[PDB]
Amino acid sequence: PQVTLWQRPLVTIKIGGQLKEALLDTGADDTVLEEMSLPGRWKPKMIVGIGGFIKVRQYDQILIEICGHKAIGTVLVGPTPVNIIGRNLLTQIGFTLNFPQVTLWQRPLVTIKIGGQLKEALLDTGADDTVLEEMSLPGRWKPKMIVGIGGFIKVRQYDQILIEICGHKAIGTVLVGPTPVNIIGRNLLTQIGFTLNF
Ligand SMILES: CC(C)(C)NC(=O)[C@@H]1C[C@@H]2CCCC[C@@H]2CN1C[C@@H](O)[C@H](Cc1ccccc1)NC(=O)[C@H](CC(N)=O)NC(=O)c1ccc2ccccc2n1
Repeated sequence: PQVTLWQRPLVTIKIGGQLKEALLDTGADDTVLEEMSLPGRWKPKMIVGIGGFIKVRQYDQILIEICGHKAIGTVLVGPTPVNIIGRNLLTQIGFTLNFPQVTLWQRPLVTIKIGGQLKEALLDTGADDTVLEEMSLPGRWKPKMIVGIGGFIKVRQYDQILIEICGHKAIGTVLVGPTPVNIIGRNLLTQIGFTLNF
């Protein structure tokens, strides 16, 4: 039941009698889905992430069947370009992040070394790119723009940047911006042999 990050980690979920594809996002606390038909009463919670914010309707004790494994918990519903399975449900259906093994009961944080500085970063199977907080980074970049849930943010795209994550090396592309969390995305994650399990 191993899954690599070379491609986006998508799974089939049965929720509300219907079928959707979703992303397994070790970088999200919460599970959020596109605008779909779910019965019951909800809570007007607001969710936050890069690019800004978005409002969603909170449901509790909703049943969801991910890759044919049942789980019950809080699903959230609002405008998301992607269906996302966050950590609340991953923990339950038993998902582990291996590379020895990181559980999702807490946020998967590692300490990385980049540009001679030490930082704490989030292991995010839900991100295709690696985005770091604003820091001093020598070299040359190009002015790429990127998007999350609450909108979009401008960031500097340095390439060939070297990083030591939890005691392994990887050279690759890093982005630097106004993000509140350091994100280790799937591009560097693939180079250090992280995988998902059941
Ligand atoms: C990094 C980048 C390349 C931009 N990709 C992404 O950001 C993609 C974009 C995708 C398409 C749109 C829908 C979201 C998905 C998943 N995201 C990654 C995805 O992993 C994103 C990573 C992240 C973490 C923390 C803060 C910001 C952003 N997580 C999230 O958006 C989830 C939403 C949720 N769980 O309710 N955010 C959080 O879990 C979360 C946790 C702590 C926080 C503290 C302060 C402020 C915000 C905080 N947000």
